[PDB]
Amino acid sequence: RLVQLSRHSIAFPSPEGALREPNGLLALGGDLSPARLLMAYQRGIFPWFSPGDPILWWSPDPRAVLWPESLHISRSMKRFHKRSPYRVTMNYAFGQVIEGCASDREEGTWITRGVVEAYHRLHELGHAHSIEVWREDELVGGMYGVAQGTLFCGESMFSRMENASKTALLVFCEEFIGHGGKLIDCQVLNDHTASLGACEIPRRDYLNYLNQMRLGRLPNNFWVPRCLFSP
Amino acid sequence: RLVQLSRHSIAFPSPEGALREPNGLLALGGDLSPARLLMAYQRGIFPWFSPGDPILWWSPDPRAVLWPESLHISRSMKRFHKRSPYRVTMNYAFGQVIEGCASDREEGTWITRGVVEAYHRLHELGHAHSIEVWREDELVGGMYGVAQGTLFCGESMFSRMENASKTALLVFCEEFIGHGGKLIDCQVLNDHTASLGACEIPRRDYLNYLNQMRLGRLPNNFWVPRCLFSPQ
Ligand SMILES: N[C@@H](Cc1ccccc1)C(=O)O
Ligand SMILES: N[C@@H](Cc1ccccc1)C(=O)O
Repeated sequence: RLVQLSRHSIAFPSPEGALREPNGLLALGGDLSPARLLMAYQRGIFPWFSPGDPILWWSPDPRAVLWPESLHISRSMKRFHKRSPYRVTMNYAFGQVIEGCASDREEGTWITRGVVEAYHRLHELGHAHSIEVWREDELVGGMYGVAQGTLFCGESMFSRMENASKTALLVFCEEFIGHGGKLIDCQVLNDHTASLGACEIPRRDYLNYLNQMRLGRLPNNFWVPRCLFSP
Repeated sequence: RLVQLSRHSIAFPSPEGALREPNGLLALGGDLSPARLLMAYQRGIFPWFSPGDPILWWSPDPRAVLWPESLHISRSMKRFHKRSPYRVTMNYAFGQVIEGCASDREEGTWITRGVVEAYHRLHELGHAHSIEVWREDELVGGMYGVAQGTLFCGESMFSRMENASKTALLVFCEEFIGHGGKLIDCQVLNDHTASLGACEIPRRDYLNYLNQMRLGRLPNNFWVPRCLFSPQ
């Protein structure tokens, strides 16, 4: 079933044809052009591969996801955030945020220069966005992802100061569900993500939700760079 | 006559007071801030000036216009589109379409970094939209403009491959007609646009439509990013 793409076409096979093991392996090759990525996210597919490997495309089953309103903020964290030392912005510094996610040296190692450029382009073309957590004047955390209507595909988050991540995920969610936001894609469920409320659902249901929310919208100025949380 | 705009205000003078030669010259100055720009379109005035010159605002008489249903499509173009090698999307890459137009060099030359940013702001705010034409993984054509209700002001189009721009306009028009679209402003008629079916009407006539149509309303999600036409 595994299909190998080419520059000749930006078309992906159907998600349903993905492999079980590894879970979701749908295709390889192609490029990371704005067009190909938009076509991919539009069909519930996303790129993920380690450096040195050809571009690998996925559509796992089940699919990890997170309902905004179902975010789990610990008792200790609400106390922390009630007196948060951070300020949160939107699309003020996409480059630093994804560089942050790339830096750490864990699941962000896949984010190579090539990946960085590709998503930075999407951010400029207006589809990939970032939330920035600030401590004083320095960036200590944040997250970025690709928007798909009222749906948000979370690519990655990073932190250089205690509770910076959660702060972004926390505030983004309030801002998100307050303006029509309906869903966040986590791709594959892990520990940190689970501890935040991420829950699995069937791929078919995810795709069902996907082309249901991609044609929706949020306020015109929702992604306009601005301040999301400042005491 | 004529009029210098002020950073202070954001108001414009009556289009009817514009010059005859050069046809449309109404005012000069101000800036390209979202507000002033948007107000200009409301009033049937648009900015146009060569790099180096001060901002120039226009409202020509007659005004070039294109009734969507009257878009002329040659028989060989129909043949081609039927087996089209192109993909058409909406608001996938506004920045590239405008940059694509700012390179047409016949006269996309007026489109400076200043103009690109100005229209890019309108796009960020949801007033300026783009229609892209893709050949495989390459952007080979498109068009962008400012939405005015059910009226649509075409700013420019570009083409890097045979019939690329004609399919953009063809696919757009279908989409546009389908959901209430009523008229496309073409500003000043030119050989190409005229062959696609564009025509001239009086400025007072155009303004009339503009006022009626700016109140119009397209589906709530008409402009969200999406594919409009997938090749075969
Ligand atoms: N794959 C990402 C999904 C995600 C990114 C950003 C915000 C929320 C979720 C993760 O595991 O963190
Ligand atoms: N002023 C434009 C009008 C137009 C642009 C794009 C699409 C349709 C019409 C031109 O002739 O370049």
